[PDB]
Amino acid sequence: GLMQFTLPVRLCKEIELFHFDIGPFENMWPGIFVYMVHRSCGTSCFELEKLCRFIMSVKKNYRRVPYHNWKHAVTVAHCMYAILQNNHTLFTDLERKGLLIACLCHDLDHRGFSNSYLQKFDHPLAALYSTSTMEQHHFSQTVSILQLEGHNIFSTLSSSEYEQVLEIIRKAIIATDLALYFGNRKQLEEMYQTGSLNLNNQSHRDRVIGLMMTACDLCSVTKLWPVTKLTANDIYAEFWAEGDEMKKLGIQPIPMMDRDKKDEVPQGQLGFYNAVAIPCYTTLTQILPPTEPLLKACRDNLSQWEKVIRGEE
Ligand SMILES: Cn1ncc(C(=O)N2CCC2)c1C(=O)Nc1ccc2sc(N3CCOCC3)nc2c1
Ligand SMILES: [Mg+2]
Ligand SMILES: [Zn+2]
Repeated sequence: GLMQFTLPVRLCKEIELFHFDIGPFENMWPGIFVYMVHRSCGTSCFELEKLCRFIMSVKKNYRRVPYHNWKHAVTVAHCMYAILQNNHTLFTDLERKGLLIACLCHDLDHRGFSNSYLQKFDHPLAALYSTSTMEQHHFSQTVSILQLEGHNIFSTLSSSEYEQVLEIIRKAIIATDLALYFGNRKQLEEMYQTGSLNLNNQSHRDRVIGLMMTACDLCSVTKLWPVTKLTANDIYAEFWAEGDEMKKLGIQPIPMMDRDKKDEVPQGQLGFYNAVAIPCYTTLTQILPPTEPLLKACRDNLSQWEKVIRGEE
């Protein structure tokens, strides 16, 4: 009850900022996550013993892949923490509980391959889940860990509150399918501009939580340039491995995943910032003005990629 987590001063201060990097010390990541739950939710939200045991089972079920790993899980949870802390009164008690857990679980048991690759490989998961293949797997894995003895961190919720939180977590994990992002943001754009956006409309909240999930999931592009640049290496290491596997199935991969087109990476980052990142943080800032630092950091990084193309780095 009276057992807080406390971080060193530099971390205590920087963790509140959107651009915080959780650092290379893996053994501190669980404590950083519990710290965020305690300040975002309260020290009473979860039984500490059950929470710690849930965190270590989730960690164990992330794989040693270059990007879709345990560090990504905690990084995406920190961005959600930052959004929630800067928008105190906009979110219910169940949403704060659900969304930090959703972010930690959103890529559970990722193998470093896209939905496309599973479908062309004809992976068993592509027969079990025809769309959002990995995302339905990630939610399924989340429910599994929640049902290990001693792992039900939601045990003190009523039957109906329990169903609401698992429903929040399910929609939040499905929304990390970037194929669903484009249409979700277009709808949010129209609703905001025609003034029909209503946060008491549950279907509207769902859309806004979906955009938050895309924003947290892409947060590599909102860090300081040195973090953004070194994370891009991890991202492309997965993409190029998938490219290699596409070639092994007798399929030329898209350029994004072809390691023979390393030269085109800076221009590929431009298209991605313009087509996905900038629009994502723009619409998010319109709906949640205090998330403007994410849009500002994204724009800074776009400018850094333009400088790479111009040979200034
Ligand atoms: C930065 N970032 N963060 C998340 C993601 C992301 O897509 N997701 C899916 C799981 C993570 C990305 C990212 O870089 N995405 C991205 C998208 C289109 C193209 S086209 C291209 N080039 C083609 C031409 O040749 C060079 C590269 N490179 C890219 C890179
Ligand atoms: Mg994912
Ligand atoms: Zn992710």
